[PDB]
Amino acid sequence: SEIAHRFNDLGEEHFRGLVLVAFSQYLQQCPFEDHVKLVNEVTEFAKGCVADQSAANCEKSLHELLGDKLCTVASLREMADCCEKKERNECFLQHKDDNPGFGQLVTPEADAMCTAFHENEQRFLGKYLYEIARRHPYFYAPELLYYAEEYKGVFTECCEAADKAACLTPKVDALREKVLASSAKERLKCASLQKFGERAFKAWSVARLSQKFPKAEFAEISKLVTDLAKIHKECCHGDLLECADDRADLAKYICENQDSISTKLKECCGKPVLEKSHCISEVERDELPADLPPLAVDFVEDKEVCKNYQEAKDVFLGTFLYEYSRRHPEYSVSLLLRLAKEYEATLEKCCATDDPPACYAHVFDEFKPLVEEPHNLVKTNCELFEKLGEYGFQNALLVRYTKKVPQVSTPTLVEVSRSLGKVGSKCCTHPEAERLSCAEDYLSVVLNRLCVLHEKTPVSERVTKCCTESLVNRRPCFSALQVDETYVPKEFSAETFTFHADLCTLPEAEKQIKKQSALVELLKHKPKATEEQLKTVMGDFGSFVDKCCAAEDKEACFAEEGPKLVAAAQAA
Repeated sequence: SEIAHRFNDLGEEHFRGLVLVAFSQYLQQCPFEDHVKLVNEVTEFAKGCVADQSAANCEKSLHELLGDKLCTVASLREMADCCEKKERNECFLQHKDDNPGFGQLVTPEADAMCTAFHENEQRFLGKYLYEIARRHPYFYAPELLYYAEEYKGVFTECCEAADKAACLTPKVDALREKVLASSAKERLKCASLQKFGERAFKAWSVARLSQKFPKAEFAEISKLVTDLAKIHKECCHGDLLECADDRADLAKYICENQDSISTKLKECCGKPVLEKSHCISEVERDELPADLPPLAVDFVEDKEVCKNYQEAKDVFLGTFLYEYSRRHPEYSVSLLLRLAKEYEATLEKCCATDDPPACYAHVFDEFKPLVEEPHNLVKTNCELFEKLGEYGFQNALLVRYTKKVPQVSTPTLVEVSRSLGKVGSKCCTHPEAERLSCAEDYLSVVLNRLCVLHEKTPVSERVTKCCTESLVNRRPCFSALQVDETYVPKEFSAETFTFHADLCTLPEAEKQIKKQSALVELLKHKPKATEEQLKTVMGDFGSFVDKCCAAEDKEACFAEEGPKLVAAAQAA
């Protein structure tokens, strides 16, 4: 039996959690109580499979069981369309929503939250899991469990502290930020596996793993990246139980082979399964051995370049990226992979041209301008970030990227531009030796979110091209783009600017979000004449909103001065 095996390996509680996040990812709009009952029934049946491995349905697969369980009340609807199939799993996964119309989480006060957490922390943590996974349907299944344990620790500490609210707000913000980072990074792995292939994913994971553990053998990281590609294959295909079990088994194998990998794993393996898997998942980069010679001896000056590459090209290039990455933790993964593709094409064209050795002796000349452009842009953009701050950074980036692609929906423009602005708060704070890595990897993640949001409703052709071609050339692609002229400017309409009075009661974050959305409409309506007039109008917005909010009128000054500043703004 399958369910009996998973239940033996994963335990009852973790089982309940993984089933709950499964149903919360497949059914995002469904209320919580239904998920409670369904998880209860699933565990109820799994215990029976553990008692008798030959029971009626215990020989069935997981997808058949879960689909059968979902189509009892899920036929109430476009989720009854997949229930007319048996293909059904791929239908369900296709009907996942990357951007669901779910609010950005409502939070009660401190004492009510502590009352709910004390009252029953099972339903409390389960509610947290449901609310997190229902907005992020492509979250790493075990990592969500560990983050749930961190949530448990947060409430356990703050409900016994001096002031529960002051203790609880910044911690909730912290775990929120880390959780959104984990979900943002995981969305790129499922985008590489489902759309770019285990070849591309294996290249990426080989680059990062070689950067993290330079002391390991190439065969070790080859088998390891194979296994990792397997477990992420299962997590991206909705196979959450076998993904969690396989992750636990991988952590076990790594802890049984400490000498063969690194020296930074001594204190990670002395933790519970999820603390172990998180600890390993972000352990600091290891030191480099001493028995390493020059790369040019084996990969440029060597005489076996064409014959060895012709014997096994994927293993050859994998060894190339392995040797290049383990000596450069200061490069981004995308940079290393771009260099690997340039080397691949070089070996593809030189071994057939006039003289192989002579012309592939000039690879470094090709490698010079590829490393320059990233560091140039992290220099320039960290300069701008330090000059303007995070808010002005997001604003200037909104100018740049609205002029880049004016066909994009405004919530996606602002949503991607603010996360773009967070790269200065995240990476420019680090020393310059860890700037390009953090920076470019983060940028490829953000642009990945942009491409998976543009995939739902394509609108611009250039976005389509820069999202379809190469996964690694994604960040450079967007940098090569500039102002678009196929777009015809939008006319100021009776909807683009007349907002409402409740804006005075909303917090500063959403107020700045509205400021930037109106700024996006401003940029779209007239992209050319956009000198200091953008700032001149953007300041008048704040002047009007503040002077009218600070009047305590019963929604009069807003409707009055609303129809004025649309024409006063069109005149500028």
